[PDB]
Amino acid sequence: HSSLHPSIPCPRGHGAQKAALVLLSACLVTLWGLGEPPEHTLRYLVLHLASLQLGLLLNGVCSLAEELRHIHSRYRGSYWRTVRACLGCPLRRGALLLLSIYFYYSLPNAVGPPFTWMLALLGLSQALNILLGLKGLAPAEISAVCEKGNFNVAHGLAWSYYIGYLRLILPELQARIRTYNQHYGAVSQRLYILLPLDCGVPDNLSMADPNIRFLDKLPQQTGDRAGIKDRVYSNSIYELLENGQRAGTCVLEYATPLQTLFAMSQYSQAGFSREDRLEQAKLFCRTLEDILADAPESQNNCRLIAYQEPSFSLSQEVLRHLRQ
Amino acid sequence: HSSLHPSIPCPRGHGAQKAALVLLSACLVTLWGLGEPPEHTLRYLVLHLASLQLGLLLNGVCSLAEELRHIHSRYRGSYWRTVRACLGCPLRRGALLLLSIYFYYSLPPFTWMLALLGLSQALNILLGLKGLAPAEISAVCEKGNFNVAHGLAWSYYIGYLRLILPELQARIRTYNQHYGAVSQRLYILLPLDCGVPDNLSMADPNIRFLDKLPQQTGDRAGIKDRVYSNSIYELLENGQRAGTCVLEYATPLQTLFAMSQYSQAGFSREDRLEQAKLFCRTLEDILADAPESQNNCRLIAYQEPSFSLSQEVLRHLRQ
Amino acid sequence: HSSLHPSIPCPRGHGAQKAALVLLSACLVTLWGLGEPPEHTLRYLVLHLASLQLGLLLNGVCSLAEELRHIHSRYRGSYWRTVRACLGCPLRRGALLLLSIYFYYSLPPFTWMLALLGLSQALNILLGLKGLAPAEISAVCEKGNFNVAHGLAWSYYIGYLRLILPELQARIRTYNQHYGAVSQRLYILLPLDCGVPDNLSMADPNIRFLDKLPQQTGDRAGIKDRVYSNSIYELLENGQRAGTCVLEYATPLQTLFAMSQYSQAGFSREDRLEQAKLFCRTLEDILADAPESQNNCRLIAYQEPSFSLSQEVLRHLRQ
Amino acid sequence: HSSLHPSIPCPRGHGAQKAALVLLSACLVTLWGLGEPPEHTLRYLVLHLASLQLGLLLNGVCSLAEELRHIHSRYRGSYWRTVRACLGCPLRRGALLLLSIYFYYSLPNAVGPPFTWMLALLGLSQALNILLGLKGLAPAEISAVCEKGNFNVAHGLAWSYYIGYLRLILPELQARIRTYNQHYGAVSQRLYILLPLDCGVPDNLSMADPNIRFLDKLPQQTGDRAGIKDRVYSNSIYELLENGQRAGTCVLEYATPLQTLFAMSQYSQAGFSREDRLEQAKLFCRTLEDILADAPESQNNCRLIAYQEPSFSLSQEVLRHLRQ
Ligand SMILES: Nc1nc(=O)c2ncn([C@@H]3O[C@@H]4COP(=O)(O)O[C@H]5[C@@H](O)[C@H](n6cnc7c(N)ncnc76)O[C@@H]5COP(=O)(O)O[C@@H]3[C@@H]4O)c2[nH]1
Ligand SMILES: Nc1nc(=O)c2ncn([C@@H]3O[C@@H]4COP(=O)(O)O[C@H]5[C@@H](O)[C@H](n6cnc7c(N)ncnc76)O[C@@H]5COP(=O)(O)O[C@@H]3[C@@H]4O)c2[nH]1
Ligand SMILES: CC1(C)C(=O)N(Cc2c(F)cccc2Cl)c2cc(C(=O)NCc3c(F)cc(F)cc3F)ccc21
Ligand SMILES: CC1(C)C(=O)N(Cc2c(F)cccc2Cl)c2cc(C(=O)NCc3c(F)cc(F)cc3F)ccc21
Repeated sequence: HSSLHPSIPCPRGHGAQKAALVLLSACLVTLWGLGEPPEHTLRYLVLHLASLQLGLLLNGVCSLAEELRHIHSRYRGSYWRTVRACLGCPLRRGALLLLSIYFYYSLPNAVGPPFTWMLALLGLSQALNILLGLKGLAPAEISAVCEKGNFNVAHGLAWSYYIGYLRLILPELQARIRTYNQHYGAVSQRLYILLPLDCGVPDNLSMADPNIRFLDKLPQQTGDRAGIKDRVYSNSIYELLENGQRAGTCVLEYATPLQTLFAMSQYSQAGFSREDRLEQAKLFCRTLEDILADAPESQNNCRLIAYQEPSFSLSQEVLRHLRQ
Repeated sequence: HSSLHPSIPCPRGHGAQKAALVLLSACLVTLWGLGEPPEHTLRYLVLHLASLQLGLLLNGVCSLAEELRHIHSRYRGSYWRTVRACLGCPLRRGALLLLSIYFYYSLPPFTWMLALLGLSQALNILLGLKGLAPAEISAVCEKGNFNVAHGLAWSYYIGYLRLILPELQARIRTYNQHYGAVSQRLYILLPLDCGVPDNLSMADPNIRFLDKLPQQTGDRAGIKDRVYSNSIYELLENGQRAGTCVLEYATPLQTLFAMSQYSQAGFSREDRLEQAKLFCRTLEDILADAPESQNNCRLIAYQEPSFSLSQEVLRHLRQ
Repeated sequence: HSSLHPSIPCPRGHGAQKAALVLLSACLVTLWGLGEPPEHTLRYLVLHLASLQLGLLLNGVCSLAEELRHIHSRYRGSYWRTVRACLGCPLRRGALLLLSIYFYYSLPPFTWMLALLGLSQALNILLGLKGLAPAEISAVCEKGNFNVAHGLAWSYYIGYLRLILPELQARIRTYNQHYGAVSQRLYILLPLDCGVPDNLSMADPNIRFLDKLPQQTGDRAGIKDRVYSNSIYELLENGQRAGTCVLEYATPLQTLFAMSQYSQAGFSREDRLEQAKLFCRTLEDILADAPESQNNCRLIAYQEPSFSLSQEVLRHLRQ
Repeated sequence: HSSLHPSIPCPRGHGAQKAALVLLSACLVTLWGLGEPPEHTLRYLVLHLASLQLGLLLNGVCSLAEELRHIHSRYRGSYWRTVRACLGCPLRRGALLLLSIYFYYSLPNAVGPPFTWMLALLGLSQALNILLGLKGLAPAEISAVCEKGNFNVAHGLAWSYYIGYLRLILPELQARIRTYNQHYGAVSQRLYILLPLDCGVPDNLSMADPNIRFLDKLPQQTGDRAGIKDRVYSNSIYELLENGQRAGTCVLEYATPLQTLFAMSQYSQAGFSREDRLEQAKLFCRTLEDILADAPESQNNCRLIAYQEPSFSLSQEVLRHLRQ
């Protein structure tokens, strides 16, 4: 399960396969109840699968017509890769196509046209589906494909955040805090990152909640990156107020990628909607949590805070997590 | 068409529509040639569409059985939103379902056919007969912007370029007055191989550090005194300083390479290259439409086949 | 049974044979109960075996068509070796093939049956119907030692332990005479989580460096003056030095973790844990049978559930 | 292809699938030629596949009988994981089993016993195969599975060599060579590793070939590893002799994992044969080449030498590679 926030979706499971198994069992029971020639059941099932395979072949050919224009750039200028991407596994698909053709051209069929007439009708139906866009994928299927294939912006944002910022500072954060304390308050030993699922992320944190105010600045860290010599990473130690008293101080910061998502939502070229913004923010939080859990650099040296504004007091949540 | 590099794919067009039109024309021609009664053809076609619609309904039912668990988390506890996301539009889908059922029952067993169709759909779901080809996945991702490079490019624009391009001219003027005439453009390298070495000098001995710029300071994401820096490098030729300009390596390419190396990312090298190309293309587009950019930044893209980065940078510098 | 840790799998036994015996007994019982003529049962069984043999022959033929390309590289250009590696034993396999063909032709079409069997075998090869379950793969790998942990464990024994254990007593005696009474055993930590932090102190604040040992020198693999070192750490308890011993982290565990992180390795976390357990088990076995080891090394294995490494090490130290 | 040595096997391709496709086409052509009731072809094909699926079920049950003893340790003490590992994808396999049972119990069959009698005979055959070991995997299939699944010792040895030795020294090798040259011969700028496929690997390199003799020693490198503080990595600069003249000098070393493989071959508990030694050595060379090709640390800073003794002069090969 997920511990950051009850509103964070867990990874999709295998409920669809369970429902499919139940449906198959029910269909088999129904066919048994009907008590008609069983051979016909298998024959027509095979014919239907063959028709679907031929339709997939036609759709793949139509898609390949477009994909060929991009052979040189996208597909390394090789026709074999183009065919593989348009039709999948060439050999498996070819074997299935040959079986479908043979069975349909050979097996007697009472429901369905002969081979040539059936092929014409199938091509007609596939062309109509392509032209009218009648063949579309539901949002749930698209989301499942994206998550399974990791085709979501949040994945890239989280990996960028881990590889560009955390992976560098986190090992040296203990040393920097030690130096700051030895030279001078009694700050915590972990980095606290706030993850507003609403992606508000005000630039001036004190504006978000008066109870949090700036205290001091950690020593800067310098490192060479992307040709930019002496690139500087800096933190900011804040002080948390309870009834006007300094309850605790921590190295606190927000997640810039949430600002990026919010800005993308504001713009129009991005094609980014607010609902997509929320979904990608939740996915970003989940992915970052997983990466830090599996990461070696972060060994109880960083903590993440996730909250959703509904009455609301950021300072109270931060203090609650600190006192643990 | 993109002028950055010939190896940059262009946005997908409508060749599929043209192929569909050709297929439809040929299909109508052959249907005319066969000479069978039109009524039988219409019956067969409408029944085929009805069967497809019922299969889609069953697939949506299974997806609903799956998504009811995450109703609260992802769909905000609203059943109607879940149904919409699973089966599509409830209204149109239900109307098509009723029409399909009526046509199936009216036109000439019945229950056995429905059971067989459900069994076939279940087999498709379980064994994955009706998978999605990589081309279709790529088209869907590009159309819906369900890519990785899109987010990285917009992060780069909104975190770095949008916050230093306006002040880059002022910084360069300050450096020039304080002092080696550097150009007034930011040159960003876009290696499609996603190498991105930590130092230009190692990448090309013909390039070396010249001097930094006045660091820019700004508050960002609860971090005080966030500092953006740069590094004027000197471009050489035959040992003589040919020119100087601000040089950059697109860090998101570093991120893509690191994701490729790591197993937990689920990122392959082919995906790395494709997403790098997509990042370059979308960055070019956004900068072309950017208001902040007023021809104060130049995008340089190159691929290692031998290559001389200094020569390419100088060539872009002369123009 | 392995005494290192309860979470260490024991070598696979012969439960499959017992299950097969029970199944055979039940099958004979039901065959007796059915009462059908024995001759028909024999015919059916022998024809089934013949069909299986022909399927294996066809699979071997396809594998031969595949391996003829690598005949020169892997099989030294010998066709007979390739055939043996593909179809198994040519002599026995050919004899069984002839027997199967004769029985198929003699006992009561014929060519159609052979074509159908070939088609079924081709479908199995293409769509992968007859895949190998993970348990069978693991059993084959363990029986044939086609594992990763085996090589790492033997490398550790043959590169480090076999070259320092004989001289460890001398090194410890030299350190003691030069000077904090360190024990005369090498304590190797075996974290099944494959963490292996670079420093013990970070792993456990209750452990800190005490002193090095006299470096051992030897020539290895064309490298002169290869140096093996150690580091006596001090074990604490309530702030007082409870004991001292030479402490080690099994580097092969570091290698397994790194392989898990990297994508190019094709290594998953479950495989990482299983191979770590296998490495610990095989290391225990080889040391138990090692001539060089004369109870001068102790293997400590632990798993993080809270855990106090210092307490576990001290517990193993008292005994 | 492979460039280290023509005797290095390339990764296995998809020739088996091509042969299977050809076989399927030939079988379909034969069935067409026979011209008997096509329905029977499909019916008996389905029956045969169902029988195979039931046999796989029985074999998986027999294997599970043993695997259950290891549930707590190997399989995290969960029965579901045990069943998954014994039978594969539980839902897919269950659906196939249900289809097989239904079709066999329903479809009329002229060749083959009724459902119960057939099940008895199938269990008998599977039990006989298990008891007698008649069901075995050919060496080629085992090698393909191992390479595809990366279940070979050479994989681990190569990854250990890269992660423990190369990944550390290679970035600092240029600096060490620069310091050695500035303080004092004109050594090369790359590390040369020798990979004897025969795994001879003499400890004293000068013994291998007189023309190679020791010259000097590079500065030592120190780093903390596995709790061993100040662990030392050292190299050895040699001088290559042509006609008694110092043709060239290089930072040369052998691959210790080849020594490990040779020693494992010598022992008996290892269960390691000489042919397996050769195969794993070649696989180690190939894997290390791939890793270094994809590795960022090695940027034309290391070179590998592969040779096979058949007349033979190591110095000549090393010089030939150096002068490139
Ligand atoms: N709080 C905070 N303090 C920092 O010093 C810092 N440096 C990076 N980050 C954030 O971690 C992630 C890793 O950065 P990346 O290298 O991938 O690309 C960066 C980088 O290419 C560029 N950039 C941002 N800050 C600098 C900088 N100081 N110097 C050069 N380039 C910079 O613009 C991209 C995106 O910046 P942000 O989207 O605002 O947040 C980044 C980023 O999300 C920081 N976050
Ligand atoms: N030529 C050479 N010079 C070195 O300094 C060196 N250090 C390692 N290696 C080789 O690279 C690989 C990486 O070593 P790993 O850490 O995985 O396990 C090592 C390590 O756990 C241990 N070991 C070997 N040398 C030392 C050492 N000097 N200190 C501590 N442990 C050592 O024994 C294991 C295998 O040693 P080798 O099988 O002889 O060759 C190694 C290894 O194949 C070296 N090779
Ligand atoms: C599962 C079952 C029994 C079923 O419900 N249908 C729906 C259906 C029709 F689609 C067509 C007529 C009746 C029914 Cl009832 C079906 C179809 C076939 C088949 O052979 N389809 C080829 C095919 C067509 F039939 C028409 C077409 F325009 C193109 C095309 F390619 C096999 C089994 C079934
Ligand atoms: C491809 C084709 C036509 C074929 O060549 N055989 C070989 C064969 C026999 F195996 C058995 C008899 C004749 C032939 Cl000819 C076959 C078998 C079946 C079948 O139903 N097998 C179940 C089954 C058995 F038959 C016997 C048994 F001991 C156990 C068992 F589980 C279906 C199709 C075929």
